[PDB]
Amino acid sequence: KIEEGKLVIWINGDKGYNGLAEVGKKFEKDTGIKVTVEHPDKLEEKFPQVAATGDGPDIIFWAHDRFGGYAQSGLLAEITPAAAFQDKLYPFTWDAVRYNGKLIAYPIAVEALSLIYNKDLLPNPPKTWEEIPALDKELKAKGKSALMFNLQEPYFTWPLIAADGGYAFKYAAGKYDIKDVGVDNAGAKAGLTFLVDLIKNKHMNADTDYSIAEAAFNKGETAMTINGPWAWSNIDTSAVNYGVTVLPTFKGQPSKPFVGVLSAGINAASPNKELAKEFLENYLLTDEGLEAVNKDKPLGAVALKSYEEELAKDPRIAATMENAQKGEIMPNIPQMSAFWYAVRTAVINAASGRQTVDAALAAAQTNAARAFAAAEYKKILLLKGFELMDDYHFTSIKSLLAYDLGLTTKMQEEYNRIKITDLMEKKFQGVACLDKLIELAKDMPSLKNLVNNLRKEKSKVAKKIKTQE
Ligand SMILES: OC[C@H]1O[C@H](O[C@H]2[C@H](O)[C@@H](O)[C@@H](O)O[C@@H]2CO)[C@H](O)[C@@H](O)[C@@H]1O
Repeated sequence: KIEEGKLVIWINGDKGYNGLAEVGKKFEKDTGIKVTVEHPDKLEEKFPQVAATGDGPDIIFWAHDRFGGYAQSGLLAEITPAAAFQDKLYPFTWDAVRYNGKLIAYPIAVEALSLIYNKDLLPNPPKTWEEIPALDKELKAKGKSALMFNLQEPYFTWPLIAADGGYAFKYAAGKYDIKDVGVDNAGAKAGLTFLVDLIKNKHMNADTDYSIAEAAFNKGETAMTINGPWAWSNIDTSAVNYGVTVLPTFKGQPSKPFVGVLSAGINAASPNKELAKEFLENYLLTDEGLEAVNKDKPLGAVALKSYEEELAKDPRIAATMENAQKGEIMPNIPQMSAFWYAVRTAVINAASGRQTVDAALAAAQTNAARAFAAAEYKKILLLKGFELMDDYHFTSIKSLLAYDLGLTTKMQEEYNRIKITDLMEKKFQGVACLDKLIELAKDMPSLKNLVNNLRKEKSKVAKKIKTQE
């Protein structure tokens, strides 16, 4: 149901989608192929849901960390550029889009967070995180604040969590150990404790989000923010004179941002794969194509060598790359989505006071390190739960799940057992989806045997996890 003879492109709303649309208009004039750029609200999650049914955009843009999961799910076409084209982009950017030996997207640009500071409020910005409480107290006396940044997305807190030792999945001997997670080690706990202490002491508010922090910095209300290159053009438009610099150190160690490569994947369901390749290789990944996007919202350090030679002269790009070199390339492994979910929960719960730092990170550690087992829990839920109950009992469960899963009346009537299994596991990660069905079915007498077996399947998996760990 993707239309043949047209290109639909999805890219996140913080990127230069109007510039990308200009590249699309040029393509349409040359080829007669309409190009429509959209930026739907929850892109990285709408795509895997609609693409799994054969729908969605021809081309999907996101940082490379989500792409290995998309590839494992059969959502992406293999990328096979000629050697001459491969030579046009930096090898480490191709590495970010290589998964299981094959290229699964075109790399576009390299993103890392930097410290952005107001040069008039703060000519000499702090070198350490530890200086920020005293700096905030100074600025509060002048009706200003020291620092505001998005606390709702763990991407922005990760550099501080990683500074003294936190890590996602351990990398050694050229491979990631998806069972060695570094979310609850001493360094991670120290970094998140520092952040939570900033909030407890009223140097930041737990509810600060992207929009609040951007407006506060761009209006001159806060002296510093933490953001990526896409944010610079809105600061240019503002009255604020800003610098982009190395992130503060923590316990004398650099902040370690997770480095993202904005990447463009081709939907395996697209009937326009040849046109998508033409657009990406010969329109976007040219000096003129990247310039059109970059002039809208800066891309960062682009993957195209010819254009990066120009951008590298910008001290904001030098600062981006200095922070990138102190950080780490994100894994692209399929477990990244579950890792980010677990860490998002931990940061939000610790910052808001719903959990201590220790308990929040302990749970995130467990959740991320058991993410490998998510497919097996889903299989148990589908094969030993839903497929073993008649339509009547399935409908009753759908009724009980409707509030939490957002099921309308039509959805309750039409959704099959596979769709419900998928929705449940997204809402109740891993083992929680199986616990949920047990909880709902425990008091239906005709499902007594079904529930008994679900409990044994649940223990059986926990045993295999306890054996393999
Ligand atoms: O916060 C978790 C989130 O982090 C990264 O998302 C970044 C993205 O890479 C940036 O380009 C920009 O859009 O900010 C996002 C954070 O809000 C990961 O790429 C993403 O998968 C993950 O969920």
